[PDB]
Amino acid sequence: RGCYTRCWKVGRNGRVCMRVCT
Repeated sequence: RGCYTRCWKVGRNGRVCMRVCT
């Protein structure tokens, strides 16, 4: 168990960050 930070470029006007948990 645990969590980690994730990020990636999305669309064509900025990026997005997600917090995956596993």
